[PDB]
Amino acid sequence: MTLGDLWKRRLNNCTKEEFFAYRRTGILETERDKARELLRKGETNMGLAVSRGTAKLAWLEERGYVNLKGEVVDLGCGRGGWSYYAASRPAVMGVKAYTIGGKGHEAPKMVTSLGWNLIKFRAGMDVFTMQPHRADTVMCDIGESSPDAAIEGERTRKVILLMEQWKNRNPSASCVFKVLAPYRPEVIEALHRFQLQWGGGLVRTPFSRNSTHEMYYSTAISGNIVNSVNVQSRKLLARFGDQRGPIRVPEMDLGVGTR
Ligand SMILES: Nc1nc2c(ncn2[C@@H]2O[C@H](COP(=O)(O)OP(=O)(O)OP(=O)(O)O)[C@@H](O)[C@H]2O)c(=O)[nH]1
Ligand SMILES: C[S@@+](CC[C@H](N)C(=O)[O-])C[C@H]1O[C@@H](n2cnc3c(N)ncnc32)[C@H](O)[C@@H]1O
Ligand SMILES: [Mn+2]
Repeated sequence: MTLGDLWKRRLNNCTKEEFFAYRRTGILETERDKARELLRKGETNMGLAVSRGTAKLAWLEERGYVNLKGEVVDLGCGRGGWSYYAASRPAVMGVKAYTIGGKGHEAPKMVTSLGWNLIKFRAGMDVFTMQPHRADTVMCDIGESSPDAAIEGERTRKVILLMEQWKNRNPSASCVFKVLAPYRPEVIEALHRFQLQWGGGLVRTPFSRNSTHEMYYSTAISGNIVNSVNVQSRKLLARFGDQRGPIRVPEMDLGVGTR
């Protein structure tokens, strides 16, 4: 059992009040009041983030932790927050975005955020059924939380394997992907082998709730994986009992227009 495995167990043994107190204490949270209102009105002419995923990728890019460039693929794009962010970036030439949900909350949201015209959204697609094609940047934000740590670990290994397949197709592609359960030994071993073939490292974004151990792997950074993970498991464990609330910050506005 790792530090992260104990974090999972303490999280599962929270009452409902304790869970809600814990999940957002000390994290950054974008104020989505205007974004949510426009989305629920059906306004399409807006650059505000279509999801909270947009600020996570923005944070990684503004820190210099990812290279978003060329032909971009978004594997598991959901509402499209990463797709829209990427399509707004200068070095990005096009985005092919794929997601399984065909309608509802997790289908792509269609807005005029800057560079929207460079995005091709393919809903109803399972990316594990897809043969990799050419890409300069591969992004993947897939990994569904589960109370079972072993299930989180396997979901994470499936994403690492998918990234290996796209990297075999595109050996010099920049990669950025969610690592849902980096605390599992089987994930660390798969991720260390990825790191030893392709380079890269693991980071925690400050917008991630404490109710998930997710970290983001990028080929553009470096650092010891086990040390990065241990630091974050310790922090997640420390935050149990922490009573500071979330820290509200402005939501991303990428502006509107074609590129
Ligand atoms: N103790 C406790 N743990 C929970 C509860 N709900 C979820 N969890 C745990 O916390 C994890 C996070 O699940 P999520 O629902 O994705 O967390 P969230 O921060 O609420 O985000 P949303 O799903 O968007 O609402 C789950 O895998 C469980 O391990 C709960 O009601 N009580
Ligand atoms: C965490 S969301 C990504 C959000 C996105 N980065 C954003 O900023 O809005 C991950 C998405 O992947 C989708 N997904 C999970 N498994 C998938 C699969 N096998 N194929 C395609 N999409 C998948 C889920 O429906 C979910 O909408
Ligand atoms: Mn929940």
